[PDB]
Amino acid sequence: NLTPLFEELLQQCPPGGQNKTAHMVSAYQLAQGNWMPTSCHVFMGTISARRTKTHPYEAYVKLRELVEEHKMKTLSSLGKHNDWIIGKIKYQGNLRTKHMLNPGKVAERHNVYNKTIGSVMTATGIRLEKLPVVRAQTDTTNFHQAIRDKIDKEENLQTPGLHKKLMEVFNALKRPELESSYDAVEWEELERGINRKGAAGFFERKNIGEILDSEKNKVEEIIDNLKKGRNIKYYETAIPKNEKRDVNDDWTAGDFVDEKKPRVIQYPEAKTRLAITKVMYKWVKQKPVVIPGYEGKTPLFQIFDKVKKEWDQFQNPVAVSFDTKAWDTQVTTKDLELIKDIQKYYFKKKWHKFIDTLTMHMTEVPVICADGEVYIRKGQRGSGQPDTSAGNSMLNVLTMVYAFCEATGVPYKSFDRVAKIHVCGDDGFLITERALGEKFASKGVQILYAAGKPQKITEGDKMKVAYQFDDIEFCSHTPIQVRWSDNTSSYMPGRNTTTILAKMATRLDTIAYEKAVAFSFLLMYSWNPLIRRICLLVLSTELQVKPGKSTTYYYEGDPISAYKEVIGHNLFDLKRTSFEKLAKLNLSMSVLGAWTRHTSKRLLQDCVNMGVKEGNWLVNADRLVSSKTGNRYIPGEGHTLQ
Repeated sequence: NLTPLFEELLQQCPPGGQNKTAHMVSAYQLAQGNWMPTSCHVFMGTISARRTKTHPYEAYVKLRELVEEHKMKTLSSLGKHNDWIIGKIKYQGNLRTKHMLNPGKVAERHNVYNKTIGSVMTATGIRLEKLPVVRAQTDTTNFHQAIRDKIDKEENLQTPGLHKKLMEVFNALKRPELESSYDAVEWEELERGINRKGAAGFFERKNIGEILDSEKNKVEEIIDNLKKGRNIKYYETAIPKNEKRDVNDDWTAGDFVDEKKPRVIQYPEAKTRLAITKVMYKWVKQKPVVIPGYEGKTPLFQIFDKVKKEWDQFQNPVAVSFDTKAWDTQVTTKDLELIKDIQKYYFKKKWHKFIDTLTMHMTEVPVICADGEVYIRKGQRGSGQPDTSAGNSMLNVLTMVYAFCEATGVPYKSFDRVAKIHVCGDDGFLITERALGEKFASKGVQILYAAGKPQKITEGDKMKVAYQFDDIEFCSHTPIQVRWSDNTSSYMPGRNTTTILAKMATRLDTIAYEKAVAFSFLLMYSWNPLIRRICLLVLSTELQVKPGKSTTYYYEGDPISAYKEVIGHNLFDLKRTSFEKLAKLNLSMSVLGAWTRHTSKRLLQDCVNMGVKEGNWLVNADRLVSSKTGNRYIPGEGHTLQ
């Protein structure tokens, strides 16, 4: 017989659940005969069978090949940790990627017009038909090509020994007063500013709020294992821009943040977003600001006021822009390893394992598409990661300081003595003397390729150089200057009049909201009289209704006093808007034909026709309206919130 040799292998065949779905044969009736396996796993002494007339040796012959087959799949590809995603596959994958993995698939918001604000515009002659559309979506056929055109690529060639020279740079701007101090935050500070409707991962069913409401302990798990050193089932989810699941966990300082978003948004599970944030809150939100020149916490109206205070100190100043062609897909793995080392400098000793583990996942990122198509990302930064704004910024300044010093020979220590730098994620610029700025302008497009951050096509391979202050571009705005009553000057954030009217009149699937929008726009665009007069005309409607709260800002009490609180001047005090700069930004209106010759005066007459009746009328907040209407506006106490 052969059973004494069959008991040998049985005490080696892997365990399994005793399944009665078929025939579970004996540890000895195998050597009987005609009982050959079709599966291996033992139920404390059984396997499958087939009644296939096998010889007492043909049984052992087959079974030992399954044990060889099991000791093989168990004990490559798809990462050294991400191997779990193979289970969730069911179909073969059509994505046609040439530079990264693609193992199959898994089982798988219209924008509307503002009633009040839009009606106001049409009444003056503004043709909304001739205005840019600012919320278009995209087809999935177009979406699939977007991944092949932008995302699937081998990590760019970062020059030998570069990430040492980048640490050489960070060593200068390090903050020893904060070294090894950061810690996890309590659930209250994290929850304070959080969007209760944050998007959920592909395998998730509840959103950021419900995760907080019910399974707050499940997030505490992800935090523990990561802090202990265990691999977690890290996945990211990929959706196109303006998809119903493109939702920000934090507050955007303007409608421009969602605008400098890439076509392809990658975000981890909502439970994972909170796990990272309840820990790294001090870095990701950048609660103390550490990356020099990071303006993500700065509000829009002072962004250029703060800068002109530095531009006015250089004997002959110039500015240079960072146009990194699609920055998010330009991040090598040594980069994530660098930001990892940075995060360890300011975080406590207990939390390094959290940083060590999480970074390992962020290098080999498995990303599930909207239709189920799963791909493996060759590094790069997911645009929806918690570390995006924080990490990208630190990466921008370290690269751009390197590129500046490398093109000009200025030591890394002596950088602040010859230049100032401002960034926001990947967008930013850099101010210095005319002499130095030209070197970094020409040699820059080269040195930046060497680092792996390729500039755009540009002109003659020279970076964008701003010679006069008001030619700077930052956060999709440009500096425009206003002159107040008391003859002072101050720069406000400027933009194209069409691009503002487009973003102001549209929604995304409510008079209170219409007013909070008009106030939020007045803080930034009171320099544009066509827009100031619109905002006053909407705010002066239905003064009973308190304003909304879902937009960037809103007001508590009297808006003309809230404006005073944040701008440092009353809207009445706006005496003159810069002559030349207001031409350039109004010009897009005439080329598109969005206004008429009579539009400028017609908007003004409606304000004068409103605030001429005896009393205290909002529209009188305009300097000229009040000027020809005789009255003034006396506002009570008002404040600004978000």
